[PDB]
Amino acid sequence: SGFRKMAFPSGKVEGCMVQVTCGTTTLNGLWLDDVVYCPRHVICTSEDMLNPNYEDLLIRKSNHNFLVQAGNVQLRVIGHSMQNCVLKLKVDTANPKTPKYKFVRIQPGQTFSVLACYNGSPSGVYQCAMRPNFTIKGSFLNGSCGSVGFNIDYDCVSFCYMHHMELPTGVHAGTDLEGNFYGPFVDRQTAQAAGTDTTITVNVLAWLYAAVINGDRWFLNRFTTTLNDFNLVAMKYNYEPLTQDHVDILGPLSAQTGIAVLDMCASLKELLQNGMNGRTILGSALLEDEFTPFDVVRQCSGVT
Amino acid sequence: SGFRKMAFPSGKVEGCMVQVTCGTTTLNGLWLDDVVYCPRHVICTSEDMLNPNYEDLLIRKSNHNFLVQAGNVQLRVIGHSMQNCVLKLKVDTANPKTPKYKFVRIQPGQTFSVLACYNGSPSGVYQCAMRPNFTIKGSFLNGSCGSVGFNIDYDCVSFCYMHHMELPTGVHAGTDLEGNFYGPFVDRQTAQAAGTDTTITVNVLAWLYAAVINGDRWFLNRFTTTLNDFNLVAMKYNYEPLTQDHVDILGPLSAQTGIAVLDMCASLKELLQNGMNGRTILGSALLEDEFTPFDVVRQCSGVT
Ligand SMILES: *CC(=O)NNC(=O)c1cc2c(s1)CCCC2
Ligand SMILES: *CC(=O)NNC(=O)c1cc2c(s1)CCCC2
Repeated sequence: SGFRKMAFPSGKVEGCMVQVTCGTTTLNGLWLDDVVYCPRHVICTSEDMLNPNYEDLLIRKSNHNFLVQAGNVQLRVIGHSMQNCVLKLKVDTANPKTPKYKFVRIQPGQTFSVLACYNGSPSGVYQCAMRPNFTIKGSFLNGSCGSVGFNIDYDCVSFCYMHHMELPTGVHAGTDLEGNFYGPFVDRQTAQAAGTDTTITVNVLAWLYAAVINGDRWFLNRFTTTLNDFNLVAMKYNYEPLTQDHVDILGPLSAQTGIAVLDMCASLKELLQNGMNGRTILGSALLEDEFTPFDVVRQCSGVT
Repeated sequence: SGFRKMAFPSGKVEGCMVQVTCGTTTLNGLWLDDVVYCPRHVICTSEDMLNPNYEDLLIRKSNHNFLVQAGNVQLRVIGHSMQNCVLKLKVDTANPKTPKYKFVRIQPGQTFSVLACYNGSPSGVYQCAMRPNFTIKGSFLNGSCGSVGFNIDYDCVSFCYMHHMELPTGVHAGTDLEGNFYGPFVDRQTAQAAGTDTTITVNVLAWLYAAVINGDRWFLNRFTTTLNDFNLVAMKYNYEPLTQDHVDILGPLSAQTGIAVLDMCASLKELLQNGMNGRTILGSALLEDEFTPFDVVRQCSGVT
């Protein structure tokens, strides 16, 4: 029993973090096989950040300008290329700690673990979601860029995020491991406003299921509703619209708890309309939307 | 910017988790040097849990009854002994992944990372506090016993918790790595009620400092108070009494933010008396008490 915002074990990723230094800019890189992946803005001065021409900046850089340190051992760079907003540094040594891995571009609402790093050294691990406005609500200081988000399926690490940006509102933007930004964000010091941060409705319902499973049931009511009725209420409260897909994904939690998805929707509807009245659900005073249905099954069934 | 419930990287501990099986009971052990540490109730049947005589139960067990598997490789047990509520299994192989480590018994209010494990395999990592009633609010399923709580100071893992028990209220009890229970709990299937779960006042103030640093300041007020006045309000709300020690520990956060501890106390007092009025602080609708002042400094200064 008990339900916790749980990250994946970070060991497999700890073994991949290196320090990349280009002139006086240092940040984190990801060493997989004989490639080190890092934010292309490693080649920039903070001066450069205002309107950088990465193609032109990169012409001035050679393999030997890219200082890659793995713990205390320097890697030899035999190749460099820019893919979207990441650099790939070919090194002469395969990372002996390369786990089985994939690069996956995630959908908004999907959750992942971040290994926050500074100077290629891990400081901590926390769980995130890709917000519907393609920001993440991270914990990132200067030097944190190149820290990666990931999922683990048994022994395979799926890398989904590399950290690049803080927006002036203190939220986080970055890329998949192909260096394509989530959302409309660019690696440039400019006016970039986040859109509406909407609640991930399907994740809230998942977390309502997790609560019932762990004995928090005060919010279960006598009512039901319909997808269309529920969605009218969701619109009003800047909740994502709930689809039949979301209902299907909640099927197993529905089945295990014996509470129909649309009944749980009617519970959520009442919580939106009436608030929590100073009560709590799994030790939270607001509706948690950063557990997926997959996350709830996993944590409730002890998948390793 | 951004503030997150952050665990330590779990890699150094992942390398220490093994599976211990005694007859038909399996749980997790901690392999450090040539010793595997595990809950002594590994020797019990669930029948046994009602009123176990561990000394008598253990007389019936030999080294070869303790099946220790490290990933997929069996360790040879050359010795076993009971220290308080843990077993120490001497194995013929030093764990090659033994990090620098210590066993430390923590104080209530102190925070640590849990690597939740099943069958000696990591499933996840989350941050905890030792509650003032010596419970932790964990996420633990059957087979999770032997999962450990820890802190990391640069390269040294201080093990502070081994998981043993769920109380009938779904909260968690366990031991330091000498096998002494935190609080009055025994490894026995019996009436064990937790005492008052009081709020860790000094941690809440630390988290109020973390909020100001990260731009959440709506709750900063025009008032101040005194240790004695504040404590009258703390009593009423089942907050731990605030000592001059707590004030001293908050000194650096005080200094960095330029908000005197007693002014922040007067802010906390108003929040207790008036609630949050539907507002949030670092994305939480209640007062978080599972960051220490040390945790806030660390996360705000990017210590690795
Ligand atoms: C993000 C990090 O830890 N290292 N690099 C930086 O500090 C910057 C990244 C960007 C900046 S400054 C300006 C906007 C574009 C990305
Ligand atoms: C805790 C775990 O994952 N493995 N062991 C158990 O399930 C039990 C531990 C205790 C039980 S059952 C009864 C109370 C005493 C501790």
